[PDB]
Amino acid sequence: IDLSALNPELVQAVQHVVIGPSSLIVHFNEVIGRGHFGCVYHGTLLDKIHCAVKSLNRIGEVSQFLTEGIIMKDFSHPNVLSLLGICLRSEGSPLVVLPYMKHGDLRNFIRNETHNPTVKDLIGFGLQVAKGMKYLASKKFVHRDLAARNCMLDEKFTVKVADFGLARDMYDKEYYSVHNKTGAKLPVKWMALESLQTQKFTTKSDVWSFGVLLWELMTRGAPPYPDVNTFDITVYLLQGRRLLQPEYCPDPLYEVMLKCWHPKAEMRPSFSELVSRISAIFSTFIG
Ligand SMILES: COCCOc1cnc2ccc([C@H](C)n3nnc4ccn(-c5cc(C)ns5)c(=O)c43)cc2c1
Repeated sequence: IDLSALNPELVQAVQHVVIGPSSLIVHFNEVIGRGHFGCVYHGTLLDKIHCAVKSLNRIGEVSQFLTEGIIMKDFSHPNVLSLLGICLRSEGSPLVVLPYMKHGDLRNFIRNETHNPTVKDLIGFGLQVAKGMKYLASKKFVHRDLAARNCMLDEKFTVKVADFGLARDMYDKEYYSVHNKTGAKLPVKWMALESLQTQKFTTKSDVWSFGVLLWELMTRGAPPYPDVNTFDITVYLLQGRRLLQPEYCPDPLYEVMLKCWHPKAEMRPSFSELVSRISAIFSTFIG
C-alpha cells in the first residue's frame, strides 16, 4: 500500500478496511460462488465470524481499488450487503471479504422447491430491496445491475442488495449480452429503454430494474421475456409491451411495476415512494 498515492483525507480510513493476513482463514477447498472475475470461498475471520471471500484474479490502480473499498465500507444499511474488508496476499490479487449469506441469492431462493414463501413474504422481499435501494440512491449511488440474482439472503432471511462495488460481477452469464458497438456485457432484460439506447445508467434506470425484480418475485424466479432474444428487447418494448401480471401479483403491485417501467425516466417513482407504496400493499396481507 502506498498511502502517498491516496487522497490525503482517506488515508485514515485504510486501517479500517484492511484485513491482516493472520485475521482471515479462507477455505479455498470448497467453492460457494462462481463469477466472471473470480470465485468466492468460505472464510473464517478472527473477531469467530463466518464470511465469504471473493477472488478477483480471473486489478488496476491499487489506490483506486482501496478507495472503492473505503466508499463501500461507509455504506451501512440492513438491506445493503456490507464490506467487512480487504485482505492483501503477497503472490496474487487482493481478496474481498463479505458477510456470509446463508440462503444464497434471492432468485434461487424463490425458485427453491423446499422453501414456500407466501405472497406476503415475496412482497416483503420486494420491500426490503426497495429499502436497500432507497439507502443507496440517497448516497447518490447507482447500482446498474439490480436483479433478483444480485440480491442475497442471510440466516434471518433478510434481503440485502448485493453485487456492487468490489463485489460486482456477472454471477449468471446467461443474462448478459454483448453490445455491438462497444462490446460491454449488459443485462438487457433488466434495463430501461433509455439505457438500452445510450448505455447511460441512472437511479431512475435502477427503478426500472426494480420493477422487473418485483416481477421475478411474484413469478417465483421465472425468466423475464423468454420468447425474446437479447437486444430485440428494445423493439419488443417499443411495440407497446410490458411484462404481464403474474397470477398472484396484487393489482396495486402490478400498477407499481408499470410505474417503474414508465417511458419517461423522470416520471418513474423514487425508491422512497416505492417503499411507501409497497409497505401499504404489504400491510393488507396476513400470513
Ligand atoms: C452454500 O451457499 C451459501 C451461499 O454462499 C455464499 C454466501 N455468502 C456470499 C456473500 C457474497 C457473495 C458474492 C461476493 N456476491 N456478492 N454479491 C452477490 C450477488 C449475487 N451472487 C450470486 C448470484 C448467483 C446466481 N450465484 S452467486 C453472489 O455471489 C454475490 C457470495 C456468497 C455466497
